[PDB]
Amino acid sequence: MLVLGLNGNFSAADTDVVPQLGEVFFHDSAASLIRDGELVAAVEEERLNRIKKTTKFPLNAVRECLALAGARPEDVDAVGYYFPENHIDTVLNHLYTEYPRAPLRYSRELIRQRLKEGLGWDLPDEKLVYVPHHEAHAYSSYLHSGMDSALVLVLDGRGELHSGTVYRAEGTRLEKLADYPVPKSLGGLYLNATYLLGYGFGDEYKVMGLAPWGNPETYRDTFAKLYTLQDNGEYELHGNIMVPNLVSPLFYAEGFRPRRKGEPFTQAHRDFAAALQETVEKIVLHILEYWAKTSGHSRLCFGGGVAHNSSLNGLILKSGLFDEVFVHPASHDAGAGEGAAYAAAASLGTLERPGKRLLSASLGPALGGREQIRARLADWAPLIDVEFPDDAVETAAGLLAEGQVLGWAYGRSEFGPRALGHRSIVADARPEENRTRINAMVKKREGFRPFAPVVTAEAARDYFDLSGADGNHEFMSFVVPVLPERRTELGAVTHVDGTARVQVVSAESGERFHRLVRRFGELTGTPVLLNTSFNNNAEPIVQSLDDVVTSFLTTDLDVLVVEDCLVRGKASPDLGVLVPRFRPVTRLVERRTAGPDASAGAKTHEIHLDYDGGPSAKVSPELYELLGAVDGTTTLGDLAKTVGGLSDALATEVFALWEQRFLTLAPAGDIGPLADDGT
Amino acid sequence: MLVLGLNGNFSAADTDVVPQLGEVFFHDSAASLIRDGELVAAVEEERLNRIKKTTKFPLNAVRECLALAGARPEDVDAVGYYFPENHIDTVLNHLYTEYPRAPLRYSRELIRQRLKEGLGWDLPDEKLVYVPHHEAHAYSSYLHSGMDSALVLVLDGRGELHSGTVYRAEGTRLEKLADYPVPKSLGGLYLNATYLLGYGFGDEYKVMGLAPWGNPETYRDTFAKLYTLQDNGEYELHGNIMVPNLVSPLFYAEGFRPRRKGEPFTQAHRDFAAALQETVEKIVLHILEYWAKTSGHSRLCFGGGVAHNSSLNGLILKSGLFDEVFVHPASHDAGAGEGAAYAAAASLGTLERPGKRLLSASLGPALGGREQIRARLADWAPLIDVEFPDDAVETAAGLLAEGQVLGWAYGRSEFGPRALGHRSIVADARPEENRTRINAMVKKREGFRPFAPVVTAEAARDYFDLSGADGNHEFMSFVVPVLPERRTELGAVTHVDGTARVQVVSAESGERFHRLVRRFGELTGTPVLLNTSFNNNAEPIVQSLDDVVTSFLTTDLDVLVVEDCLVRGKASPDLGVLVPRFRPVTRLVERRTAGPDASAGAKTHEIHLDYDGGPSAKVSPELYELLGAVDGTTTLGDLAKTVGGLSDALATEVFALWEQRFLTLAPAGDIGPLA
Ligand SMILES: COc1cc2cc(c1Cl)NC(=O)C[C@H](O)/C(C)=C/[C@H](C)[C@@H](O)CC(=O)[C@H](OC)/C=C/C=C(\C)C2
Ligand SMILES: COc1cc2cc(c1Cl)NC(=O)C[C@H](O)/C(C)=C/[C@H](C)[C@@H](O)CC(=O)[C@H](OC)/C=C/C=C(\C)C2
Ligand SMILES: NC(=O)OP(=O)(O)OC[C@H]1O[C@@H](n2cnc3c(N)ncnc32)[C@H](O)[C@@H]1O
Ligand SMILES: NC(=O)OP(=O)(O)OC[C@H]1O[C@@H](n2cnc3c(N)ncnc32)[C@H](O)[C@@H]1O
Ligand SMILES: [Fe+3]
Ligand SMILES: [Fe+3]
Repeated sequence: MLVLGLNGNFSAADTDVVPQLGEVFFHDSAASLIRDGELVAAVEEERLNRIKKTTKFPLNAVRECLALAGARPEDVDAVGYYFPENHIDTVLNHLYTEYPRAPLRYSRELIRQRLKEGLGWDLPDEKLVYVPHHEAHAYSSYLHSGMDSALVLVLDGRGELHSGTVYRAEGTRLEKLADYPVPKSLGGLYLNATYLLGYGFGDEYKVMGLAPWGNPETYRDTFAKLYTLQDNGEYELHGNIMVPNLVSPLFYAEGFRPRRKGEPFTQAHRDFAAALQETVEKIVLHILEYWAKTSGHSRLCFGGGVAHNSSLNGLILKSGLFDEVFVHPASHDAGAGEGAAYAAAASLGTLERPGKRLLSASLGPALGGREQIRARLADWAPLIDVEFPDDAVETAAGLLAEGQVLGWAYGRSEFGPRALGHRSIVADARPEENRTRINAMVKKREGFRPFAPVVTAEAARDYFDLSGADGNHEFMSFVVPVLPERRTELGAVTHVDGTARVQVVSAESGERFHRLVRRFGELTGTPVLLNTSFNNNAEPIVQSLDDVVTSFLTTDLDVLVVEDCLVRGKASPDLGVLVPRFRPVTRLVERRTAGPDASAGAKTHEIHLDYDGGPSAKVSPELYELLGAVDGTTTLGDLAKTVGGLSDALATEVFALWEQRFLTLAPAGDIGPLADDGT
Repeated sequence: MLVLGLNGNFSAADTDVVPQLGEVFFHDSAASLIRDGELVAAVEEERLNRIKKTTKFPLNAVRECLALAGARPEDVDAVGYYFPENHIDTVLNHLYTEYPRAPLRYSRELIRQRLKEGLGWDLPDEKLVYVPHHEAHAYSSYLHSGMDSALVLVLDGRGELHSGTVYRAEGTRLEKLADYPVPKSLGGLYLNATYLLGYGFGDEYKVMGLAPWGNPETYRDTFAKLYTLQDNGEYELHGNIMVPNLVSPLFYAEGFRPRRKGEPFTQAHRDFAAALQETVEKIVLHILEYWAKTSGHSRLCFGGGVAHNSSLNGLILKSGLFDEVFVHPASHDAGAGEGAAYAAAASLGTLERPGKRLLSASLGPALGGREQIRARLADWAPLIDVEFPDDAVETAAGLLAEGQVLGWAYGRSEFGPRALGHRSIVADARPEENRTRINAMVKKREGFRPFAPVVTAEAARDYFDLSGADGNHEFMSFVVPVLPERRTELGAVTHVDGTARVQVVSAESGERFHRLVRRFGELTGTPVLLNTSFNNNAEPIVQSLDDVVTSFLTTDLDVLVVEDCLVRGKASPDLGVLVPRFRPVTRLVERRTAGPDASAGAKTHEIHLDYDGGPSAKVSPELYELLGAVDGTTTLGDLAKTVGGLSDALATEVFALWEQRFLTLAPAGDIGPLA
C-alpha cells in the first residue's frame, strides 16, 4: 500500500497557471509518501525550487519521495489531494474567469499532465482521491501522535467549507463533532492583522515573536469590538462591508496607521501585536474549554496552520484542560498533503497507521553518500578549505564552546518550518549578545525575536518548566517558561517574558544532534544550544550540499559542519570558477519608461524573479551584458572576459545578486544522483 | 456660484497610487463644472489620457472644464467628491496595508496635492465637500430631468453602504425612501456574469448586445437559484463562500465553462447572456412596481451604472409603471461626480438647479477655432488631402447616400459613453451588409454586435415604437421596437429581436446633426443613419483634432468630416514626417527568461502600456532600437536613420503600433490652446 499525498497549486517551474498567481493560492506545495501506513518520505517543494512557501506543483518533491522509497511512479497505489475536487476546480474556474486567455485546465487534468510530462507516469483516474481539507489535517495530526484516541482540533485560514473543525479520533476513525464557518477564520484574522504591521503571508511567526514586547491592554477594547465569545464554545467575528480585511477599518478609524517597509516598530505596533495574540489565545481557549468538557477527552491533537502559533500551544499546555497534547512538525498545508495520503488509503479501504508517535522530522532527501560529497566539496575547492576530523561531533562541540557559530548539515532535511539538527545553525545559548550577532551574521532583522533553544532530554527539566500537560517537544511546537533561576544563564534564547520555544532532543529523536548538545553540556556545564534554521533572508531552509555550501559562503558563519566535513571559506574565494545558471523564474530586463516632453525615458537594467512577491534588483550595464550570455555551462570568469574580465567591482556586484539568490552559482556539474546509502 | 464635481482615484499620469492599481478602484474619472446651477462643462479623463474608463486623477479634465467656463482655479467656490471621506480613505488604507512601501496619503491630502502641483491651486479644507455616493448620482439624474417631482432610483455596483437607493425628489430636495445592501448588487451580478463570457469591466453593454441572440429559457432555472423575489418590493441574491463571484460556482457545477478570449460566442453563451439580462429585468421591474405604487410618483429618474442598460430602460418604458422616465447621458460614476457638485453647492447655500431638461451631452472641449483647425490640418498634409466644400453638411449627406462611411467630428465632445453627432461614425442605416462590414472592417468587433440608429424627431414615430411612457431619447438611453413594417428598410440598425437603441435628434438637441439626418432623408426617403462612436477598439471616443485625424487614418473610414473640412487619406501617406511621442504609460522592454539547460533565454522586445489591463506587443530589435531614441521632437524618418532608414517593414510595424495607441504619432507641434 504505497500512497502519495499532494498539496499545492499546479503551476509549472517557469510560469504560473495564471500570470502572477497570488502567493496564497494553494501554497506550501509538498509531496508525501506513505507505505504500509508509515510516512517514508516527505519534502516541501520550497526546498527544491527555492521559493519560500511556493504554490507551484510539487513535481520535484514527488520525484525525491519516489527515490527515497525505491519506487517507480507506477508503483504508487493511490494519490490523495488535500481538497475536494469541486472546491479546487471552482477556485481554478474563478481564476480562469479573471484571465480569459488561460486555457481551461482543471485539477484532475493538470495533475495527470504534470505527472505524465514530469515523470512519464500515466496516472489512472481511479487512483486519484480528493479529500476534505480539514480531514486531511486531522489524519496527519492524529495518526502521528501515538495516541489511541484523542480530541482533534483543526484551525487554519479555511478549508473548502470551514475555518475550524473538531473531531473525536479513535483507532483510525475520525468522527466530526463541530465546525466553524469560513468568516470566523482565526488564521484569517491573524493574517489580516499581520498586514497592518507591514508584514505579509508567511510573517505571522514574526508577529508572534513581537507580541511579548507589547502591552495587550492598549488595544484590548478595540479588538473586543471584532469578536464576541458565545455560549457552548461558539464565537463570532464581526465583519464589515468596507474592505476584505477584518481589522483594518476599525483600527484606521481609531487613528492606527499601518507600518511602512523599513520603518521601526513603534510602541503602538508592539502593543497591537500583543492584543492580537491575546485575542486569538482567548478565542481558542474558549473553544477548547467547551470541547474538553463536552467530549470528556484528556488528550488533544492540534493541527492546521494556526497550530504553528507556539505561543498559543504553550498556553494550551499550561491550561490544565488536557493531560497530553500533540502537534505535528508540519501542521500547515504541507501536513494536510500528508494527511490526504492517509485519507486516500482509507477511502480505498486499507487505512494502515503509524506504529509510533512521530519523533523525527528528518524526512526529505539526504545530502548524498560520503564519496560523492567529498567529490563535490572538491569542486568547491577554489572557494573553501575542508578538514576531515576523526570525531566531527567532538570537534564541533569544542568550536561551539569556544564561541563560534556553526552551520550544521546532516542527513535528511526537516519536514515543516523548524530546523531540528539536520539543516541548522547552532551556537552557544548563554551569551545574550549572540542575538544581535547571529541576526547580523545571516542578514536577518528579527533582533526583537530570540532564538530557540535545543536541550537534551536528560537536562530538559533542569532549565524549562514543561509542567502542565505532557506535550511533545521534539519539534519546538510549544513555548514554555524558562525557569526563573536559569533565565540569565540562557541569555540568547530567553524572551522578554521569560519563555522559550524549546526543542527537547533525545537519543531517539536525533542521535547525532543529541550527542552534540550533550557533549557541549559536558564541556561547558550548559547542555543548551541555540538552534535556528540554515537559511539567509532570501531562501527557505537549504536542501542540497550545493545549497548548504552556497548559504555558508553568502552568510558570515564561522564554520560549516556538513556530514563530518569541516568547511571554511578561503581568504580570497575565487568566484570566477562558479558556473551561473538561470532559475526557471529568473528574468533579465532592460527597461525604458516615459521621459519628460514625451521622450523615451530612463533606461535601466534589472534582474528579478517572476512570481508573486518575487524580489528584483538593479544591475549595471556591464553585468546585464554578462548575464545575457549565461549558457548554463560557461564559468562566470570566462563569461566576464567578454566585458573586460571579472573585476573586483563586477565580482562584488555578482556576489550581492548571489546573496539574494537571483540565479544559481555553483561549480560546473553537480553532485549526481543521491547515493543509495542502504538505509 | 461655481462648483467643481470630482470622481475617480488619485493617481498621477505615469504611476498609480499603488502599483498596478486595479481598473475597478474608482474608475471613469471625470470633472464637471456647474455655474449658477447650470452644467457648463463636463469631460471624462479617459478622453484626455486615452485610457478607457481610467482611474487616474482627472487633472486634465479639471483644467479643460475651467477653460470652457473661462474661469481660474481661484474662482471655484467649492469642490464636491462623489464618495464619503471615511469610505475612500478606508479603501486607500486597505491598499496601503497590501503595499507597505506606499506612503500614507489619504484622499484629502491627495486631492489637495494634485490640484496644487497640477493647476497651481491651493484648495482650502473648507471648500472640499465629500458626498454620499448615491446622493450624488440622484442629484445628477434628477436635476437634469426638467421634472419638479419624481421617484429617483439609483442602481450601481455599490456606494459606500448600499448597492441601490430609492429617493423621492420634490423641488430641489431629495428624501431617501429605501436602500438595498451591498450583497444585493445588480451591478455586481451583471459584472460577475460578464466575466463568464470572457469579458471584463467595461464590457457589460456587449453582453447586453449579445442577449437578444440567446434563448432565456435555457438557463432561466439556473439563475432562479441565485435570486428570490420577495414581498413588498424586496429581493435577495444568494451568495456562496467559494469565490468572489455570485454566478460562476453554480454554473460551473452545471457544466458551463467560461468563454476564452478570442473564441466564438456559442449558443450556450448567447443563452447565458439572455438569462442574465432577463434576471436583472425581473428584479428591477419588481423593485419599480413596488416603489411606483408605494411612493405615488408618475415620473421616474433612473441613474447609477445599471441605468446604462438600455434594454432594461426600454422595458421600464414599456412597463406602464410610469408616465415619464428620464435617464442622464452619464449615469455611471462620471455623472456621480457631477452630482457631487450639486450636493456640495447644496451644503454651502441654497441649491440652484438647471432651468430645463438636458437635451445635449455636447459638453467637453471642442476641436478649436477655424484658423487653428485649418493650420493644424496643414501640418498633416503629408498624410491627408483636404477639401473645403461650400456646404459640408449637404456634401456629407450626399456621400452617405452614395454608400460612404464617414467620420463626423464637430464642436464639443459627448459627456458619457454614447456618440451623438459630435464624435460619431455614420453610415446609411438601410443595408444589412453595413452592419456586417462596419463590425468586421471598421470597428473590428464581434459579428453579433448591434448598431444604433439616429432618426429625426419629426420622423421618429414613422420608424420606432415610442409608445408607453414618455422617455427621453436624446442620448440613446432606451431600446425601443423598430416598427415591424420598417425592419427590412432599416437593415443595419434593427437588432436580431427587432429593437434599436435609438437616438432621436432634433433641431434643439443637435442642430447640425439633425440637419445632416434630415437632408439624408430628403435624398433617400429614409431619415435614419447608423451612428456608432468614433474610436477604434484601442481607444475611448476621440477628443482632439489630432485624435480625430489619427483615428481616421488608422481605421477603415472612407472620409472624415471635421468642422466643415472634408479629409481623405493620401494615396501614399508619409509616416516619416510624424513625430513619435511616448505616452506617460508607454514602456519599452528587452527581456530574457530562462532557457534550455538553465541558460539565459533568447532576448525578446516588447512595448506595453503600464496600467492594469494595459496591452502589450512584440517589436522587432530594429524598432526597439529606433523607439529607444524617441525624444518627442525628432520625426520618425530622422529617427529611423540610425537603424538604416525608414524601410517599408519599419513603417508597417510602426503603423500597427500606432493603431493600438502604444505611442503618440502626430505632426510636429500641436494645435495650441483651443480658441
Ligand atoms: C480572488 O479569489 C479568491 C480570493 C479569496 C478567497 C477565494 C478566492 Cl477564489 N476562495 C477560496 O476558497 C480560497 C482557497 O480555498 C485557498 C487559496 C485556500 C488556501 C489553501 C488557504 O490556505 C489560503 C488562506 O487561508 C488565506 O490566508 C492565508 C485566505 C485567503 C483568502 C483570500 C485570498 C480571498
Ligand atoms: C481588494 O479590495 C477590495 C475589493 C473589493 C471591494 C472592496 C475592496 Cl477595498 N471594497 C470597496 O468598497 C470597493 C470600493 O467602494 C470601490 C472600488 C467602488 C467603485 C467606485 C465601484 O464602482 C466599483 C464596483 O462597483 C466594482 O465593480 C465595477 C466592484 C468591485 C469590488 C471588488 C473589486 C471587491
Ligand atoms: N488551508 C489553510 O488555511 O492553510 P494552512 O493550514 O497552511 O494555514 C494557513 C493559515 O495559518 C495561519 N497561521 C500561520 N501561522 C500562524 C500563527 N503563528 N498564528 C496564527 N495563525 C497562523 C495563516 O495566517 C494562514 O491564515
Ligand atoms: N459606484 C459604482 O458601482 O459605479 P457605477 O455607477 O459607475 O456603475 C458600475 C456598475 O454598473 C454596472 N453596469 C454597467 N453597465 C451595465 C449594464 N449595461 N447592465 C447592468 N449593469 C451595468 C457595472 O457592472 C458596475 O457594477
Ligand atoms: Fe490548511
Ligand atoms: Fe456609481
